[PDB]
Amino acid sequence: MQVILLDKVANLGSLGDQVNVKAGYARNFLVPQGKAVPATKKNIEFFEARRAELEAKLAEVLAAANARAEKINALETVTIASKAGDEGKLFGSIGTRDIADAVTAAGVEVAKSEVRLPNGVLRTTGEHEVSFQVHSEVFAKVIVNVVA
RNA sequence: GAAGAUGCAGUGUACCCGCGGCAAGACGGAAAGACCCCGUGAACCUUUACUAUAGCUUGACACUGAACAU
Ligand SMILES: [K+]
Ligand SMILES: [K+]
Ligand SMILES: [K+]
Ligand SMILES: [K+]
Ligand SMILES: [Mg+2]
Ligand SMILES: [Mg+2]
Ligand SMILES: [Mg+2]
Ligand SMILES: [Mg+2]
Ligand SMILES: [Mg+2]
Ligand SMILES: [Mg+2]
Repeated sequence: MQVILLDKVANLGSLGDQVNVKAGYARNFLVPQGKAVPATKKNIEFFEARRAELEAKLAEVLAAANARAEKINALETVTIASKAGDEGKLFGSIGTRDIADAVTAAGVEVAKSEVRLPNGVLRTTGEHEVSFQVHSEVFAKVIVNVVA
């Protein structure tokens, strides 16, 4: 399948390219996500005349991602509370939904999809390092404090 | 004598007709022998008979994509 990339897609190419992908890749991911469109005469010529304004829509989104990230980096540490045993080990756990709400209430608004807990959910009291991904290339960070 | 005769030949016996009884024969009545054979007949059953086939199972392609390592 021939498609026209509407953004930077890693391992594929940059905005405006014309690449041959497997049909399933385009059908179930690139096109529904908005990352590409089928390379039909119209699209090709329309995207050719309509290009530099998308290049300005991308840099607007990339900067907006840079601005929200600096705010997340500005919260530094966010404390979360729960119940635990005496050995500090939680009975339940701490996932994305409640880390996101914690950062939301602490100021910066983050969705659960942006949280990236590397070592899974948090199941012990103390301080852990979680990461945030607000853009496909930028990456924020936050120290999370878990107390009983 | 189609080979076990009321009906043919020879011969013997025998007036015509009921009724109560008995079953030796009319190869008695009943059912186009079920046994046996035959038909290039039938059915259902069996199986390492033949040919197929549901099912079960194998791989290729499609629905079906992204990275990295070897
Ligand atoms: K006579
Ligand atoms: K009799
Ligand atoms: K035959
Ligand atoms: K039968
Ligand atoms: Mg005689
Ligand atoms: Mg009498
Ligand atoms: Mg009697
Ligand atoms: Mg008889
Ligand atoms: Mg007969
Ligand atoms: Mg037969």
